[PDB]
Amino acid sequence: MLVINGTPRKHGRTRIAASYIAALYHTDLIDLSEFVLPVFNGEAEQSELLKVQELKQRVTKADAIVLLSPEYHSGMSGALKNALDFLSSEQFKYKPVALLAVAGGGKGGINALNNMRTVMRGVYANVIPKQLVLLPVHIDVENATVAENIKESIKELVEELSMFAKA
Amino acid sequence: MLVINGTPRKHGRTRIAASYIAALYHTDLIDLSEFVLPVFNGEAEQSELLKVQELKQRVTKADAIVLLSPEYHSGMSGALKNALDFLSSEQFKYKPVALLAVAGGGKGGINALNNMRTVMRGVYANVIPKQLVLLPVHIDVENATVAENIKESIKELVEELSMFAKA
Ligand SMILES: Cc1cc2nc3c(=O)[nH]c(=O)nc-3n(C[C@H](O)[C@H](O)[C@H](O)COP(=O)(O)O)c2cc1C
Ligand SMILES: Cc1cc2nc3c(=O)[nH]c(=O)nc-3n(C[C@H](O)[C@H](O)[C@H](O)COP(=O)(O)O)c2cc1C
Repeated sequence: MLVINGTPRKHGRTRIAASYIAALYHTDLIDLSEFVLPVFNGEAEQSELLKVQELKQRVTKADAIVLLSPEYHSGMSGALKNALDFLSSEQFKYKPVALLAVAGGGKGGINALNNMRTVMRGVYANVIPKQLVLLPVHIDVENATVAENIKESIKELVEELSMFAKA
Repeated sequence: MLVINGTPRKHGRTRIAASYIAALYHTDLIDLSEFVLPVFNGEAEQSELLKVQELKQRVTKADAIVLLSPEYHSGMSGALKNALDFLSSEQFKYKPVALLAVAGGGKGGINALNNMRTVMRGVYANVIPKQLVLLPVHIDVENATVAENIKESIKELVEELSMFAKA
């Protein structure tokens, strides 16, 4: 299983949630706050950058992917969308994918979730029904972890994902 | 009026569409294929960057914005979304905005437009009802211009935008 943190901010909540999942379920982790890619430009030179080549290899190799992203302006991060722009159905086709969005509060998160789902379908990925929105109340920044109130939801998310990866 | 080209590819169709509009209507132009920003990372140092400050001022002073983007995996480009992530409602609130998507295939464009409208709403922009989709048939790459069949469509889009800007 592969977990991708979609927040470019080293101090972002989404990064906390991503780390929690990867550690707990012994999964692979791509952290976009550390995995700095250039802005896609369609030039062939970019397809020979180690990081881009690595992104393709690890996504193709994952039997299942948990896609995390903060909600920036009612959409997924440009950081994550930029990363996906390097990729195609070549890596995502029939790929079991689970969606999680981290919002600033209220009714945020849905737009980002749908954005990710739409884009995942654009590359012919299999996005499981269960999707999750995390709010600031679900994140513990000082202790660098998620709150107890959301741990059950995340487990349900991962379990549905890995179960669908087998099926 | 400000025209923003959302395609990072110097050889992109969207860039040709954006240049046609900017030249014809004597508008300000931001071209993401030449206007390369860093991947947003939420760090204060980035706000000092000249291009970031320029991006904010130019969008702020614009009486109206023509937002173009290619459909990348059923969404706006990562380059465009990344640029928008540097911005907020402070620059976009009540800003008259027209949406134009450039798809590569028959029934493409709708998903990008949804994504764009949703995002523009997220920053409280005033998106006009009329939106437009350009196909490869509407772009003459060889002559670096748009086909005659679409010139009237583009014209009417700009005109509705000006009208909103005046209101
Ligand atoms: C550029 C930017 C745009 C944001 N837009 C939204 C938004 O549209 N809706 C929302 O609920 N929160 C928004 N937020 C707040 C984020 O949800 C908040 O930072 C949250 O912790 C997830 O982002 P993070 O992983 O970077 O921490 C935005 C934050 C930034 C930096
Ligand atoms: C990364 C990437 C993803 C694309 N995905 C789509 C797609 O989702 N739907 C579509 O109609 N065209 C898609 N295309 C084709 C573009 O629409 C085509 O390149 C078009 O000319 C607009 O992009 P451009 O401005 O870079 O030329 C994609 C192109 C790229 C580079």
